[PDB]
Amino acid sequence: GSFVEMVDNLRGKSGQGYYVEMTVGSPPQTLNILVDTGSSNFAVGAAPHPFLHRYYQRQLSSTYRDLRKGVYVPYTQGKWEGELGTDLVSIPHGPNVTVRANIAAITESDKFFINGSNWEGILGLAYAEIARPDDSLEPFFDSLVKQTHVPNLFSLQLCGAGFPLNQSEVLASVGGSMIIGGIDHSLYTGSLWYTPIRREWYYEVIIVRVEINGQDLKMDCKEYNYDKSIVDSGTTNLRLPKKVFEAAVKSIKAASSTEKFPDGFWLGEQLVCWQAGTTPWNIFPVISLYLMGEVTNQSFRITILPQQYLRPVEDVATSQDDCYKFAISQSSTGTVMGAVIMEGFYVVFDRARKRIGFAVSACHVHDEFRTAAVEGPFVTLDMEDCGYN
Ligand SMILES: CC(=O)N[C@@H](Cc1cc(F)cc(F)c1)[C@H](O)[C@H]1CO[C@@H](OCC(C)(C)C)[C@H](C)N1
Repeated sequence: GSFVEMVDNLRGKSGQGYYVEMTVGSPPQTLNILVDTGSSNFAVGAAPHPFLHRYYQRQLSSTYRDLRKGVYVPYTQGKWEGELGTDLVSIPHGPNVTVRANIAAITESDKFFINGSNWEGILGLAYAEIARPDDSLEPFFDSLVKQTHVPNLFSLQLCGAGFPLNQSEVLASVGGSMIIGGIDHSLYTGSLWYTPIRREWYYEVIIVRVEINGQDLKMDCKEYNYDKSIVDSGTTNLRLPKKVFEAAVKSIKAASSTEKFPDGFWLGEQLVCWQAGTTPWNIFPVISLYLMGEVTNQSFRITILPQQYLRPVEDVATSQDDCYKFAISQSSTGTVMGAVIMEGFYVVFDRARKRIGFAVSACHVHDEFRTAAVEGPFVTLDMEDCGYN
């Protein structure tokens, strides 16, 4: 472990998002910022909102620069409108550097800020191609690398607790690590396996095979990447294209058929509860996602447990029961490897070598019988044909 200053610098959870502490302006204004690999805009609340306890005050920053331009970002459900500008930015539990970066000062928003989340802004870590208004708005990570000696790489260890946490427990507990400029070897076990970044827009990857308890889903691999497959810390669930979702749910139901669950559970709408400590993890199957490797005709696999895809939630009666929602859902915008997936792994965003590394997380939730896995190599032909165009 050679990045001690950055270890344990995250807080939060899969459902409301993981955040890092940052400061903006002169003198520094402290804000909690959502770490999002599924967007490319750095934005902060800059006007009072019922869910914000603090916000960026441009008139109190002597280093604030007005870009005199409007900006709008529509997300999956939420959205915001704001005003573009620049300021000095630092990450207290990050590299010991200050950079001048673009900041969208949020003036209006709908279903963006989450009550009790503890975050007041969003750090879009993806590439300029998906930045709004357009690709001329340099994302924060690009500015950081260009202005400093920080290597063009970041890595994320998201730590799911495996049980519910209220707002107060979230504040008090460590939610993970964001290592800026390096790979901290204390955050994972086993080997790091790398998948290519197909195109620099979202963090786009190629899934070449899917298994449920070792049983091949047997779909044309193009289906798994229709119309794209992305790694997104800003999305909670594992989201699958409609056809893949229907086939995966049918297979997960058949594997867990010793117990019957209502349709609302499988639709990700209603919770299922079990008496304290009796969740039957063993009846639920493991899920393997095979990803294209860096060597020609070579693949590797990442394997998750129900401890990853069953999201802990507090009971409607707040009882001693262990309650969960099914964290797999349909998508009409391709595969999304969200926070519940990422929680099983140490993920290295190697922008310099246009590749994503995965290793078993030192903080993944498991039992005495099974663990999450990263294994290879596998001989896999015609992998570039799995890519949708
Ligand atoms: C749940 C969701 O919308 N997730 C958000 C973050 C976010 C987290 C949050 F807690 C509250 C939010 F309102 C927003 C991700 O950025 C998504 C947005 O859509 C896609 O990106 C589209 C754009 C590039 C932004 C135009 C891609 C799947 N990444």
